[PDB]
Parts: sequence; structure tokens; C-alpha cells
Amino acid sequence: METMSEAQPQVISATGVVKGIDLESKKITIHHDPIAAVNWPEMTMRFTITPQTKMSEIKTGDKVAFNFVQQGNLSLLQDIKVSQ
Repeated sequence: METMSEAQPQVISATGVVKGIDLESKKITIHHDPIAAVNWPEMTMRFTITPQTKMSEIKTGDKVAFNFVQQGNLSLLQDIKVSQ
């Protein structure tokens, strides 16, 4: 079995409810539905805003859909928006 890696983070899609937003510390705290791709159960997790994250208007209590990558020991948001 080949073990070499192109080291390129998969984009992980998830849903949850926003519990806290800290634009300055670059963290959005989200109580998410389970995420099968990474074998995470329902949890509250801190996700990181990068300068490239495609933000939209979100607030505490919103149901959101979001995408993130696992890279540099952090969960880096690719985008986030309100969701059904």
C-alpha cells in the first residue's frame, strides 16, 4: 500500500448552530450535527476564520451550513452561511 501524500486538505461540509462569534480572535463556536467524514459526533467546536473565509451575515442562534479544512492543527472555515 502506497503511503505518499499530496497533503491537500479535503473540504468537509457540516451544519450546526452558531453559539459564539469572535471576529477579532477569528473564532466561530458552532454546535454542529455529526460529521461522518471525520468521525465526529454532535459537539460544540471552535472553527477558525481566515482572511479568505467567505463570510456572510450570521449571528448567535442561526442554523448554518459551513465548509472547513483540517490544516495546521486548526479547522479553517472556507465559507459559512445561514441554512435551512
